[PDB]
Amino acid sequence: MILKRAYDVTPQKISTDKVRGVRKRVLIGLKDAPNFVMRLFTVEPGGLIDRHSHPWEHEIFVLKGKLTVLKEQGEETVEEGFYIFVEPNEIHGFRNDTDSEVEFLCLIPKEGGE
Amino acid sequence: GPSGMILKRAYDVTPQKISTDKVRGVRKRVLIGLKDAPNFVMRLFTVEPGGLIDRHSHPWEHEIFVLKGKLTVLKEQGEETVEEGFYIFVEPNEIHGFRNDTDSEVEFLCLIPKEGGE
Ligand SMILES: [Fe+3]
Ligand SMILES: [Fe+3]
Repeated sequence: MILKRAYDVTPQKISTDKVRGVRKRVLIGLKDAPNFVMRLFTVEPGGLIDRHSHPWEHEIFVLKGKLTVLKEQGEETVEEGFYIFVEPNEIHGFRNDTDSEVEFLCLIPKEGGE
Repeated sequence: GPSGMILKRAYDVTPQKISTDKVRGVRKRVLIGLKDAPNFVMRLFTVEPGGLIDRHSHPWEHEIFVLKGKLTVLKEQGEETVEEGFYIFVEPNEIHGFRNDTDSEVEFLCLIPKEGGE
Protein backbone atom coordinates (compact mmCIF):
# COMPACT_ATOMS: atom_id res chain seq x y z
CA MET A 1 0.00 0.00 0.00
CA ILE A 2 1.24 3.44 -0.98
CA LEU A 3 0.24 6.50 1.06
CA LYS A 4 1.82 9.77 -0.03
CA ARG A 5 1.28 13.53 -0.09
CA ALA A 6 0.42 14.43 -3.68
CA TYR A 7 2.36 17.71 -3.50
CA ASP A 8 5.55 15.78 -2.81
CA VAL A 9 5.34 14.09 -6.23
CA THR A 10 7.57 16.08 -8.54
CA PRO A 11 5.47 17.97 -11.07
CA GLN A 12 6.32 17.89 -14.75
CA LYS A 13 6.10 21.18 -16.61
CA ILE A 14 4.25 20.89 -19.94
CA SER A 15 4.85 23.58 -22.59
CA THR A 16 3.91 22.81 -26.18
CA ASP A 17 1.91 24.09 -29.16
CA LYS A 18 -1.26 22.98 -27.38
CA VAL A 19 -0.44 23.10 -23.65
CA ARG A 20 1.03 26.02 -21.67
CA GLY A 21 1.23 26.95 -17.99
CA VAL A 22 0.45 23.43 -16.84
CA ARG A 23 2.22 21.03 -14.46
CA LYS A 24 1.37 17.35 -14.20
CA ARG A 25 1.96 14.99 -11.29
CA VAL A 26 1.62 11.26 -11.86
CA LEU A 27 0.36 9.98 -8.52
CA ILE A 28 -0.54 6.41 -9.47
CA GLY A 29 1.15 5.49 -12.73
CA LEU A 30 1.70 2.53 -15.02
CA LYS A 31 4.22 1.05 -12.55
CA ASP A 32 1.56 0.48 -9.92
CA ALA A 33 -1.83 0.53 -11.62
CA PRO A 34 -3.41 -2.51 -13.19
CA ASN A 35 -6.21 -0.62 -14.89
CA PHE A 36 -6.23 3.19 -14.64
CA VAL A 37 -3.91 6.00 -13.65
CA MET A 38 -4.25 8.99 -11.32
CA ARG A 39 -2.75 12.37 -12.23
CA LEU A 40 -2.97 15.81 -10.61
CA PHE A 41 -2.81 18.81 -12.92
CA THR A 42 -1.98 22.33 -11.84
CA VAL A 43 -2.96 25.12 -14.23
CA GLU A 44 -1.17 28.40 -13.67
CA PRO A 45 -2.99 31.71 -14.21
CA GLY A 46 -3.59 31.99 -17.94
CA GLY A 47 -2.63 28.33 -18.50
CA LEU A 48 -4.28 26.40 -21.28
CA ILE A 49 -4.82 22.84 -22.43
CA ASP A 50 -6.18 23.34 -25.93
CA ARG A 51 -9.09 21.38 -27.37
CA HIS A 52 -8.25 17.80 -28.21
CA SER A 53 -9.83 14.37 -28.02
CA HIS A 54 -8.79 10.83 -27.21
CA PRO A 55 -10.20 7.35 -27.62
CA TRP A 56 -10.50 7.06 -23.82
CA GLU A 57 -12.61 8.80 -21.18
CA HIS A 58 -11.53 11.18 -18.46
CA GLU A 59 -12.74 11.23 -14.84
CA ILE A 60 -11.88 14.50 -13.17
CA PHE A 61 -12.37 16.09 -9.75
CA VAL A 62 -11.71 19.82 -9.30
CA LEU A 63 -9.63 20.28 -6.17
CA LYS A 64 -8.86 24.02 -6.16
CA GLY A 65 -10.05 27.11 -7.95
CA LYS A 66 -12.23 27.91 -10.92
CA LEU A 67 -11.60 25.74 -13.97
CA THR A 68 -12.74 26.79 -17.42
CA VAL A 69 -13.72 23.71 -19.38
CA LEU A 70 -13.53 24.00 -23.15
CA LYS A 71 -16.25 22.01 -24.95
CA GLU A 72 -16.66 21.03 -28.62
CA GLN A 73 -18.42 24.39 -28.80
CA GLY A 74 -18.28 26.97 -26.09
CA GLU A 75 -16.99 26.64 -22.56
CA GLU A 76 -18.19 26.21 -18.98
CA THR A 77 -16.57 27.29 -15.72
CA VAL A 78 -16.77 25.02 -12.69
CA GLU A 79 -15.36 25.24 -9.15
CA GLU A 80 -13.64 23.14 -6.53
CA GLY A 81 -15.94 20.27 -5.61
CA PHE A 82 -17.15 19.57 -9.15
CA TYR A 83 -16.52 16.29 -10.86
CA ILE A 84 -16.29 15.96 -14.64
CA PHE A 85 -16.88 12.88 -16.78
CA VAL A 86 -15.57 13.29 -20.33
CA GLU A 87 -16.87 10.59 -22.67
CA PRO A 88 -14.41 8.87 -25.02
CA ASN A 89 -13.78 10.96 -28.13
CA GLU A 90 -15.35 14.13 -26.76
CA ILE A 91 -13.52 17.32 -27.64
CA HIS A 92 -12.37 19.04 -24.48
CA GLY A 93 -9.71 21.32 -23.02
CA PHE A 94 -9.09 23.58 -20.04
CA ARG A 95 -8.11 27.16 -19.23
CA ASN A 96 -7.42 29.14 -16.04
CA ASP A 97 -8.77 32.71 -16.35
CA THR A 98 -8.23 33.46 -12.64
CA ASP A 99 -5.25 34.99 -10.82
CA SER A 100 -4.42 31.88 -8.77
CA GLU A 101 -3.51 28.24 -9.45
CA VAL A 102 -6.21 25.76 -10.34
CA GLU A 103 -5.85 22.08 -9.51
CA PHE A 104 -7.72 19.00 -10.66
CA LEU A 105 -7.41 15.23 -10.37
CA CYS A 106 -7.62 13.39 -13.71
CA LEU A 107 -7.90 9.64 -14.12
CA ILE A 108 -7.72 7.75 -17.42
CA PRO A 109 -7.60 4.05 -18.32
CA LYS A 110 -4.07 2.70 -18.66
CA GLU A 111 -4.21 2.58 -22.46
CA GLY A 112 -3.99 6.36 -22.25
CA GLY A 113 -0.52 6.04 -20.76
CA GLU A 114 0.26 8.19 -17.73
CA GLY B 1 -20.79 4.59 -26.19
CA PRO B 2 -22.51 7.99 -25.77
CA SER B 3 -20.92 11.40 -26.36
CA GLY B 4 -20.72 14.51 -24.20
CA MET B 5 -19.41 15.54 -20.82
CA ILE B 6 -21.04 15.62 -17.40
CA LEU B 7 -20.06 18.48 -15.07
CA LYS B 8 -21.64 18.41 -11.62
CA ARG B 9 -21.12 19.57 -8.05
CA ALA B 10 -20.33 16.38 -6.11
CA TYR B 11 -22.47 17.57 -3.17
CA ASP B 12 -25.57 17.65 -5.40
CA VAL B 13 -25.41 13.85 -5.02
CA THR B 14 -27.14 12.78 -1.73
CA PRO B 15 -24.79 10.91 0.68
CA GLN B 16 -26.29 7.48 1.25
CA LYS B 17 -25.77 5.43 4.35
CA ILE B 18 -23.57 2.40 4.10
CA SER B 19 -24.46 -0.23 6.63
CA THR B 20 -22.86 -3.63 6.47
CA ASP B 21 -21.25 -6.08 8.91
CA LYS B 22 -17.94 -4.34 8.37
CA VAL B 23 -18.94 -0.67 7.92
CA ARG B 24 -20.58 1.83 10.27
CA GLY B 25 -20.82 5.62 10.24
CA VAL B 26 -20.11 5.94 6.50
CA ARG B 27 -21.97 7.53 3.64
CA LYS B 28 -21.26 7.31 -0.08
CA ARG B 29 -21.99 9.41 -3.16
CA VAL B 30 -21.67 7.70 -6.53
CA LEU B 31 -20.27 10.34 -8.86
CA ILE B 32 -19.42 8.38 -11.98
CA GLY B 33 -21.23 5.11 -11.70
CA LEU B 34 -21.85 1.89 -13.55
CA LYS B 35 -24.60 3.47 -15.68
CA ASP B 36 -22.01 5.64 -17.36
CA ALA B 37 -18.44 4.45 -16.78
CA PRO B 38 -16.60 2.58 -19.54
CA ASN B 39 -13.92 1.21 -17.20
CA PHE B 40 -13.83 2.47 -13.58
CA VAL B 41 -16.10 4.26 -11.14
CA MET B 42 -15.70 7.34 -8.95
CA ARG B 43 -17.25 7.51 -5.46
CA LEU B 44 -16.99 10.09 -2.68
CA PHE B 45 -17.01 8.58 0.80
CA THR B 46 -17.86 10.47 3.98
CA VAL B 47 -16.75 8.93 7.27
CA GLU B 48 -18.68 10.38 10.18
CA PRO B 49 -16.91 10.96 13.49
CA GLY B 50 -16.02 7.56 14.93
CA GLY B 51 -16.95 5.83 11.67
CA LEU B 52 -15.17 2.64 10.70
CA ILE B 53 -14.55 0.56 7.62
CA ASP B 54 -13.12 -2.61 9.12
CA ARG B 55 -10.11 -4.37 7.66
CA HIS B 56 -11.03 -6.32 4.54
CA SER B 57 -9.70 -7.15 1.11
CA HIS B 58 -11.15 -7.69 -2.34
CA PRO B 59 -9.90 -8.82 -5.74
CA TRP B 60 -9.57 -5.35 -7.20
CA GLU B 61 -7.41 -2.32 -6.44
CA HIS B 62 -8.38 1.01 -4.91
CA GLU B 63 -7.19 4.46 -5.91
CA ILE B 64 -8.00 7.03 -3.24
CA PHE B 65 -7.52 10.77 -2.81
CA VAL B 66 -8.21 12.40 0.57
CA LEU B 67 -10.37 15.53 0.18
CA LYS B 68 -11.11 16.62 3.75
CA GLY B 69 -9.89 15.81 7.25
CA LYS B 70 -7.65 13.24 8.84
CA LEU B 71 -8.23 9.70 7.61
CA THR B 72 -6.86 6.82 9.68
CA VAL B 73 -5.81 4.01 7.29
CA LEU B 74 -5.78 0.45 8.67
CA LYS B 75 -3.11 -1.85 7.22
CA GLU B 76 -2.43 -5.56 7.55
CA GLN B 77 0.14 -4.41 10.10
CA GLY B 78 -0.84 -1.35 12.15
CA GLU B 79 -2.30 1.92 10.87
CA GLU B 80 -1.36 5.39 9.64
CA THR B 81 -3.26 8.69 9.56
CA VAL B 82 -3.09 10.89 6.47
CA GLU B 83 -4.78 14.15 5.65
CA GLU B 84 -6.30 16.12 2.79
CA GLY B 85 -4.02 16.06 -0.19
CA PHE B 86 -2.76 12.49 0.28
CA TYR B 87 -3.34 9.75 -2.23
CA ILE B 88 -3.53 6.05 -1.48
CA PHE B 89 -3.01 3.06 -3.75
CA VAL B 90 -4.31 -0.27 -2.44
CA GLU B 91 -3.17 -3.35 -4.38
CA PRO B 92 -5.66 -6.06 -5.24
CA ASN B 93 -6.13 -8.39 -2.27
CA GLU B 94 -4.27 -6.04 0.13
CA ILE B 95 -5.85 -5.80 3.58
CA HIS B 96 -7.06 -2.27 4.30
CA GLY B 97 -9.64 -0.35 6.27
CA PHE B 98 -10.38 3.16 7.48
CA ARG B 99 -11.38 4.99 10.64
CA ASN B 100 -12.25 8.56 11.59
CA ASP B 101 -10.83 9.38 15.03
CA THR B 102 -11.71 13.09 14.74
CA ASP B 103 -14.84 15.09 15.59
CA SER B 104 -15.55 16.16 12.00
CA GLU B 105 -16.42 14.47 8.72
CA VAL B 106 -13.59 12.96 6.69
CA GLU B 107 -14.05 12.77 2.92
CA PHE B 108 -12.16 10.82 0.28
CA LEU B 109 -12.52 9.95 -3.38
CA CYS B 110 -12.34 6.20 -4.08
CA LEU B 111 -12.08 4.73 -7.55
CA ILE B 112 -12.25 1.04 -8.45
CA PRO B 113 -12.48 -0.89 -11.70
CA LYS B 114 -16.16 -1.19 -12.58
CA GLU B 115 -16.05 -5.02 -12.29
CA GLY B 116 -16.12 -4.36 -8.53
CA GLY B 117 -19.41 -2.50 -8.77
CA GLU B 118 -20.06 1.01 -7.47
FE1 LIG C 1 -7.69 15.08 -22.45
FE1 LIG D 1 -11.98 -1.75 0.06
